[PDB]
Amino acid sequence: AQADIALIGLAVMGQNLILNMNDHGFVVCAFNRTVSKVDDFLANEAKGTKVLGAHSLEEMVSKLKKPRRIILLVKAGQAVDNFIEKLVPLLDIGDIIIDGGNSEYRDTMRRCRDLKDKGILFVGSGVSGGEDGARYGPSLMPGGNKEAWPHIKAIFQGIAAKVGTGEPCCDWVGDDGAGHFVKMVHNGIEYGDMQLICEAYHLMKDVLGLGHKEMAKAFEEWNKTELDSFLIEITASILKFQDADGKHLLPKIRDSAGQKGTGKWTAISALEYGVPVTLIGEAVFARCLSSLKDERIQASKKLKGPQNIPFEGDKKSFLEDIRKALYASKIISYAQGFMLLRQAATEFGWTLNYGGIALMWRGGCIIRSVFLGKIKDAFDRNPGLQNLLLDDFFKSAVENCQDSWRRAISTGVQAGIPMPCFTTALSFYDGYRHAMLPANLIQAQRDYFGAHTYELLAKPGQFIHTNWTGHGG
Amino acid sequence: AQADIALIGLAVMGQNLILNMNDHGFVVCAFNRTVSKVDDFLANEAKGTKVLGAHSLEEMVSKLKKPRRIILLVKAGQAVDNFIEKLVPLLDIGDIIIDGGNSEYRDTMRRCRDLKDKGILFVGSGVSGGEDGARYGPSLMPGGNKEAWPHIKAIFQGIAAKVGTGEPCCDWVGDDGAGHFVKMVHNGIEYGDMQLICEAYHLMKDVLGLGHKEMAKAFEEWNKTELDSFLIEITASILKFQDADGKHLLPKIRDSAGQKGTGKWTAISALEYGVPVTLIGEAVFARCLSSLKDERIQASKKLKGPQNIPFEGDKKSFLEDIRKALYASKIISYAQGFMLLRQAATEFGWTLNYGGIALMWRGGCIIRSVFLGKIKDAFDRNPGLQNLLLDDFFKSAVENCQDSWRRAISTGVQAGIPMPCFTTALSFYDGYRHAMLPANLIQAQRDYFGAHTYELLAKPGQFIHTNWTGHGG
Ligand SMILES: NC(=O)C1=CN([C@@H]2O[C@H](COP(=O)(O)OP(=O)(O)OC[C@H]3O[C@@H](n4cnc5c(N)ncnc54)[C@H](OP(=O)(O)O)[C@@H]3O)[C@@H](O)[C@H]2O)C=CC1
Ligand SMILES: NC(=O)C1=CN([C@@H]2O[C@H](COP(=O)(O)OP(=O)(O)OC[C@H]3O[C@@H](n4cnc5c(N)ncnc54)[C@H](OP(=O)(O)O)[C@@H]3O)[C@@H](O)[C@H]2O)C=CC1
Repeated sequence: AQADIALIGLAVMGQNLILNMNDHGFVVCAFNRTVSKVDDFLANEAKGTKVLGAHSLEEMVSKLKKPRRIILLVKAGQAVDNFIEKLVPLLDIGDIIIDGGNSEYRDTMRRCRDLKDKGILFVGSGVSGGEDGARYGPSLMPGGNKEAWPHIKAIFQGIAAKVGTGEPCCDWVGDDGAGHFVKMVHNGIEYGDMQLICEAYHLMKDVLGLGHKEMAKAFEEWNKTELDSFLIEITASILKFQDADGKHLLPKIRDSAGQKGTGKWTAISALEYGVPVTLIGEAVFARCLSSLKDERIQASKKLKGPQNIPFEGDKKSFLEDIRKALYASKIISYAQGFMLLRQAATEFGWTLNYGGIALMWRGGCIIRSVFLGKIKDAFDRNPGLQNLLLDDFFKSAVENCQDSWRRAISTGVQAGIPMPCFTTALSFYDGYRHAMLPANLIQAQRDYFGAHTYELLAKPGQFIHTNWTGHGG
Repeated sequence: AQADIALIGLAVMGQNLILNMNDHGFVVCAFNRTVSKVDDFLANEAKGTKVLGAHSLEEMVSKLKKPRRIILLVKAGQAVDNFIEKLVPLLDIGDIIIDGGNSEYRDTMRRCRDLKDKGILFVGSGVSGGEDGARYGPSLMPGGNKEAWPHIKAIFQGIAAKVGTGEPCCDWVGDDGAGHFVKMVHNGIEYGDMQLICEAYHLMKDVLGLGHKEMAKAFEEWNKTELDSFLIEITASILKFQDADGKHLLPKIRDSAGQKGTGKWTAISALEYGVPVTLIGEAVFARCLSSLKDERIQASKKLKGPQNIPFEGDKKSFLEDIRKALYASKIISYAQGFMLLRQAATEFGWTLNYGGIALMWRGGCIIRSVFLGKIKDAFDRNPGLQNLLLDDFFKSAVENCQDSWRRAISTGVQAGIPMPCFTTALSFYDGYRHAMLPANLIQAQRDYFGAHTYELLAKPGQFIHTNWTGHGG
């Protein structure tokens, strides 16, 4: 009794969350497996604060006020499990472990269940924002065992980022893996937004022949419109940045996009649970494509492009078309993301508050934007909205953009600019608007070669198998 | 000693394979868990053949010539495992179990390994073709423990379908899950081909306003060109088919496409192992989209489409454009499929013979086509080809189609026809041809908000982190 909460894991993320925590008047006891790290932090970044250190897992446990509350901000995987094993013998029934690492929603569920019967309340939380966010106000997404929530509410919401009306970008997400499932869908969406920005970049660079200087200006103009977001803002900075030598740094960087795995999971989840989250799929795959750098070098030497027609038209107009095409496509993957969230909710029995989640992504996290605010009051006005595209704001915004959107894509297609995400968003949009789709032909084929049966348009329910093979032979 | 091989599982697929087997002069002993089924078959379909029945798993084992060879054509999952458990006590070291069900490549690997140390040779085989194929010549894809192969080679290749020069559409695929991994990639590709056919159907139906009668004729014309395939052929039949009442049956069928899961796995595998198999992804997702039937009904009432511009142009030309767009897109997903096959080969240590696999899909299976022949001699001429698009035939075929292809997609886009697969194939094509892609901007963003480091275009290898945040603050 003295420390309010413990944090294990002293890399920059843990470090900054403890300082953030301390600034809101919480005594935190630090610990790390390379114990020397605890000293180093106490004498350096945490010198002159109220944070205590522990040199043994056992004395860390000793410092805590009951219910003991300890946070793991350790590498996801095995590491988290090891710590749980060691922690459980020392803790009392009713104690709380939070895993803040980017964990697998399934590993979280398992752990949550497992700890319930040993009387230990487990919460898996998504943390977003990076070092900066960690330090002044991260976005936090806690889920797991709801009994832990009243014991941690004050800390998490206190250090959480705050939206303009002072609400925290943190609230209870739901049971077991919910917080960790929300965290990864956030990253899926993050991948999506980035690829969309790249596509817009690629069209103004190759079709419009803009230099990085003008392209930064155009993004900066765009950040004053509906597109106002952290990502459009940093993109304008990146395009302007000049290296030591005076020339722009971005053209020097190698185009193989890495990925630490979370985006991958969103798209795999959609595939497992049957949700058309096509834009995040294309975004993950566009990263896979860029990894085949040497292969694209070799392919560029021999695969021919379209005939070169120079762009004739008003650059200012096309620039505006690219803006609206980005915006409509962004609306589309957010509609795909929240329908994945709805399906997962249905699969695992979570009562998700989608306006709540919108608010949690409104600040702190990388995808923060004014856009998320508009999503929040769509679900406020109607919490049972099946799909974002049916809310009048989005239905109006997309309707309003579609001319430009189709123009932007036709030009790209003729010019040979790769647009994975612009094209899936439009395909999906046109797919979803259609009451009748050619899917009935798939059914006919499936029934024909594999006898799989089909149902009629009127009288859904009965499955028929036609004998196509011969009908008069 | 008397029967050459046993088959367990007497649904139509097992039934027909046993008759096929018997016709090639192999004595087969049948067995099934609802043992009554064995009698029913012996007195009915198998009456007057040489197939023996067994009424106990033990007497089935007794009838077999050593090395005992038994085939499971049972529902994939638990069922297969149950049978293995029961079989292993009765078998001798050196005996062979083949699982012909549509199994998980991972379950196959596990089983293959597991049985090795108990001295039982396991082979997992993919079987394709349906009832018809099962009866006269299926496509067969055996993998697992290579020691079983000489003992089953004669039967499998004997009942296998034969290509015009008499080679069997069956040869050893590789170790453990290989045969079962090839089987599922085949289905992935199958999903792909079907969605492409639907898209072509949708454009001639809505943009060209063709009736099902002309559309069948156009497909029938197309089946005489490079597009010559089983699927284009049955599609022409389906479009012509008239119901009892005299009107076309296809417009009566409900557009929710089912899926038994295999297509799903191909796309999940690509995501796990980092391969841009975008067309099969879009195809699986297009099935997911059609399942939201009631939702599309509700969306059709409120999401607006493009302005209605009537199609003005020559129908004959556009029809030809749709043909070439289908063909180029098909080339693209086959290039994506064989690069997935190459990566899996690299992941699990399989020495795959891609021309061999091309030959196995040349007859028997649903995707059979003249196209697969062209793929086979691409890999014959060069077995180490990294990607099909670099082979001069395909490089020429795509170059030759791209005008039409871009025309077809621009028209679709303006008209509002959903084209998931036509657009990913083009996106990917334009993606892969480009030596330099906007992926370097992702890297800049990743380094900026998450410190993730990046490497330079010249000097690959060194990872740099720039401090973007402030460069003079
Ligand atoms: N995508 C998004 O929206 C966002 C993602 N995130 C990510 O969350 C991540 C948090 O992890 P990070 O802090 O970088 O840590 P790392 O994954 O680098 O792991 C190092 C830390 O975990 C500990 N650790 C490592 N291995 C073990 C082990 N085997 N056993 C016990 N402890 C272990 C280390 O202790 P020791 O030093 O003793 O080894 C150290 O404290 C960040 O990378 C951040 O980018 C954050 C914000 C946003
Ligand atoms: N996509 C492609 O390219 C192709 C896919 N395939 C597919 O492969 C499939 C083969 O399976 P199919 O023959 O239809 O069989 P089913 O999946 O319908 O299973 C029924 C058969 O398996 C047995 N079985 C069921 N449950 C068990 C159990 N619990 N324990 C033991 N045995 C069990 C049944 O025996 P009992 O009657 O005693 O229950 C019966 O023999 C076909 O559906 C076919 O479409 C084939 C060609 C191509």
